[PDB]
Amino acid sequence: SGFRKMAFPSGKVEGCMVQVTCGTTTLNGLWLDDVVYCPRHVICTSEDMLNPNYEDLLIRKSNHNFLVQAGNVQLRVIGHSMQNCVLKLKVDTANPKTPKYKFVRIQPGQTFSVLACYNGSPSGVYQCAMRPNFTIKGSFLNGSCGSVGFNIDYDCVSFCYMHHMELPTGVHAGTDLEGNFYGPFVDRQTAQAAGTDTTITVNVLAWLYAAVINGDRWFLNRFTTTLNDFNLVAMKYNYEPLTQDHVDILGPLSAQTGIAVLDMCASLKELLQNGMNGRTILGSALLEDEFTPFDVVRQCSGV
Amino acid sequence: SGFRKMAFPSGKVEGCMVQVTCGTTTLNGLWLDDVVYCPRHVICTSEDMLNPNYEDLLIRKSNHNFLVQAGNVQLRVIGHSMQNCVLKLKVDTANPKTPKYKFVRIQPGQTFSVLACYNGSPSGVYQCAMRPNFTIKGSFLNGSCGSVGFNIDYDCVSFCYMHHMELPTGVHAGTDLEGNFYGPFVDRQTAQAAGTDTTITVNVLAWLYAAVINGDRWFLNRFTTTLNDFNLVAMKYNYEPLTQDHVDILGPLSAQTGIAVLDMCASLKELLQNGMNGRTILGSALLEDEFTPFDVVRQCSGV
Ligand SMILES: *C(=O)[C@H](C[C@@H]1CCNC1=O)NC(=O)[C@H](CC1CCCCC1)NC(=O)c1cc2ccccc2[nH]1
Ligand SMILES: *C(=O)[C@H](C[C@@H]1CCNC1=O)NC(=O)[C@H](CC1CCCCC1)NC(=O)c1cc2ccccc2[nH]1
Repeated sequence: SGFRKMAFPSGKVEGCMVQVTCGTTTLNGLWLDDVVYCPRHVICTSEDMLNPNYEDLLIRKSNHNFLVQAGNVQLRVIGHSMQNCVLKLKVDTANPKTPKYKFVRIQPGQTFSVLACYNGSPSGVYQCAMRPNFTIKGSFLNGSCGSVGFNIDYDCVSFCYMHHMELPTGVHAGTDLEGNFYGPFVDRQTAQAAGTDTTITVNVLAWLYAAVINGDRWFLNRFTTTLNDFNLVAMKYNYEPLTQDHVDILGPLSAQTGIAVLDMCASLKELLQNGMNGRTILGSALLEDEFTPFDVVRQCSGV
Repeated sequence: SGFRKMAFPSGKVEGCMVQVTCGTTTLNGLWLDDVVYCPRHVICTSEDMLNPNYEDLLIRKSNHNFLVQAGNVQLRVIGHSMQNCVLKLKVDTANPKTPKYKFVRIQPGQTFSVLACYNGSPSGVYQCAMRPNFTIKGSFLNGSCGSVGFNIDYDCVSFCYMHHMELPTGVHAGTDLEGNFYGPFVDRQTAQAAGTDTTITVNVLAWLYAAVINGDRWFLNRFTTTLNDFNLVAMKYNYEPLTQDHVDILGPLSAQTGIAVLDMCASLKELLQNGMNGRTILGSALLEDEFTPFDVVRQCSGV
């Protein structure tokens, strides 16, 4: 038993990471096949950081300035190209450790593993979620850009996020591996705000089901509620409105435990209005919303 | 910025994991060089689980029953041997992906990464700490035994823990890679208790320093305290007594922030006696004790 924040094994991604340098700037890139992907903001210098014209910055630039290193090994950049907010540096040697992979766009509420890298080398791996405001709550320092988020299905590595910047509130923003940013954000040194910090209700409910699977059941009430009565209260606590589709996703968890979805909703209604009272749930004193229904089932039953 | 539970990259360990089967029982093993290490409890059958005599169980056993599989590949067991509570199955083919590694015994309070595996295949990676009661607070299901905990220093993988069992309170117990258990625990289906759940004060203090490095400073008081006054209060909250050696380990964190150790102690004294008040620190509503001083420095500054 037990339940913890669990990331996917980082081995398949570790061999795909490289250091990219374009003059003074140094960050990380993804070497899949003969291409190295990295944030286009590599080509920006102190002078042109507020409102950069990347087109113009590249019309001055050549694929001779960009330096890539796979370890103390160096690959040869042979042909660059900007795609949205990503750079695609064609290299001479194809990555021998390129895994079965696919690029996918995740939606708000979904979770992914992040491999934090600096200078091309891995620092660590952690579980993350795409917040409703399209930011992610991560741990990234300078030199972290280029680091990737991913999910692993069987043999396929599904790349979904590349780190680009930190917003003023300490949250982080980035793009998918095709160069399109998540949310309204953009790669310029403007002050872009995150918005309201909404809680993912379907995730909280799933983590409550994990609690019950793991023996924690003090929060369970004999009460029940309606979709609507719940949403009328949850909305003042900045909770994501629950829908009929979320109820269905919770279908399997409701039956494995015997606890109806609207029953948990009533139990959550009371934790929100009356609190936790210093009591703990799965070692947490707050309502965790970074577990998807599918994260619960995999950790509580199999690989 | 940010601060999250971060594990070490799992790549170096993933290639060392194998499935071990001895009749009906199936678990995981570690294939380092030409040896495969696994818990000796592999040789136990329903009948002999309460008080097993492993010596006698082996005098009946042969290295022809034990089946190891590296993926859908099968290695050949050529010579077994029991070492403490571990089995050492000599195999014909040496692991080509065997990394620079060393076996080390960690002490209470120190942290390590766990790679949860089932049937030889990785499920996920998470950060753990050796609790004061010599148990670890993990997520392990049936078929998880053999999974390893580790720390990575530069190029060396330091293996420190192999999973063996779950105590009645949901906590987990295991040995080091030489076969010696952590704590008083033993490999038999007896009810062994964990003891008091002590909080690692030096770790909590370190996580408070992380909070201040990351902008959270509401808990900071203008008060100060003495070692002793602190320990006289912390002892009723089942906190590990702080010592002069812990104060020195906190030396670097105290200076990077400007906040003296006994100042944090006073700030912690008030959080323990007066509470958190629903306020959050680094997204947590409880006092986290799974970060060592050295975990703070690495995540907040470099690889
Ligand atoms: C890349 O490695 C870093 C990662 C940051 C550093 C702190 N933690 C992180 O997540 N990214 C940056 O430093 C970007 C680089 C810019 C280059 C020009 C185009 C826009 C991105 N900068 C920011 O993340 C940035 C700029 C800025 C301005 C005002 C408030 C916040 C802010 N953040
Ligand atoms: C191995 O894969 C499992 C891992 C456990 C299953 C639940 N979560 C885990 O961490 N280990 C076991 O099932 C052990 C096997 C025994 C074989 C004979 C020698 C002792 C270990 N059993 C236990 O962990 C066990 C037995 C027991 C009896 C009473 C209370 C708790 C308890 N736990």
